[PDB]
Amino acid sequence: HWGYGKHNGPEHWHKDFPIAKGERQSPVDIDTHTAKYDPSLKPLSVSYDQATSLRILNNGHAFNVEFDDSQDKAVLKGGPLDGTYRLIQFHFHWGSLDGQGSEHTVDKKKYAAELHLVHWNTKYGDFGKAVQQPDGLAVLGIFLKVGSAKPGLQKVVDVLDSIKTKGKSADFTNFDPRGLLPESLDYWTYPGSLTTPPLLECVTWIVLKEPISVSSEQVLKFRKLNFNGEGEPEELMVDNWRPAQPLKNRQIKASFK
Ligand SMILES: COc1cc(/C=C/C(=O)O)ccc1O
Ligand SMILES: [Zn+2]
Repeated sequence: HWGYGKHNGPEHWHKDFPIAKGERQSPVDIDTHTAKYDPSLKPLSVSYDQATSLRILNNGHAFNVEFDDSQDKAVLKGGPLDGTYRLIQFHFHWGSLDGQGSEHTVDKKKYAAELHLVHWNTKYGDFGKAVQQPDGLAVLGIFLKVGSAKPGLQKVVDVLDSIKTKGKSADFTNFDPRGLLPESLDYWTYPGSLTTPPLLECVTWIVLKEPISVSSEQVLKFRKLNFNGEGEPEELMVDNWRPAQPLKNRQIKASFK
């Protein structure tokens, strides 16, 4: 099965998922001097006030905080998007060391981690249909750097002990994802893909320019999770990031000058 080890990591994924070498794969390096300001891009609308989180799950690759997406409760609109995209889950990618962990890079710079808030286009009715469409998903990507603690992350950090191993889940209601956002919603945007198999090319990426700061203790707690299941040899869940893929025939646009 695919993962992030030497024998099943990103360089192997193309064998089961040939789209791994496709025309709009993610993540990418964001070359800030080549991205072009697009004054026709509108401000992002992040409407998370009615979000209903449900549960947190260690799926053996990351942990996912899942939301009720059966109504327009937490939605992303505006920016490069047409229509309304519902939040279904968020998850992170992180490193074994603070100098790596993010999937997107900025002028080749790697952040300690990267948060992905995954949303699907409501005109396709459900997430499974949306991932089959070129405009089916919108993923809001937010870089994490190590410095001061992020208070709105702490509730997440403190439940991780209860989902240490693959397949474990826990109730995670009443979590407010607004506490994970930076101050500015300035972003870069480009058409890309899921960054895990099946690597489907259905994502409008919206990557915020401003990172959030988390504490060393917070990220250290991420690194105590396990890729393995309970009663298996411990393999720490670290370095669960896919590296930058070729930009190919794509232009990254910036919402800001
Ligand atoms: C394919 O199943 C799923 C994939 C994702 C996200 C994947 C990614 O961001 O790479 C989220 C929910 C899913 O049910
Ligand atoms: Zn991701």
